[PDB]
Amino acid sequence: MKKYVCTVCGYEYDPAEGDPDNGVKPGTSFDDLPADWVCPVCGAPKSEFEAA
Ligand SMILES: [Zn+2]
Repeated sequence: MKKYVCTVCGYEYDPAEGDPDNGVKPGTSFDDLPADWVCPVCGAPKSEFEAA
């Protein structure tokens, strides 16, 4: 149950509701997220996502 925020745009990701805008299920945590995931804002790796 950890949230993160992009360090490029400044958008926060809510794994609680998932990202259906991309096709991600509402039951997928950040650790569950895919390895080919990218910010829904720009499209950067988790390497750009830190802990809120
Ligand atoms: Zn971003």
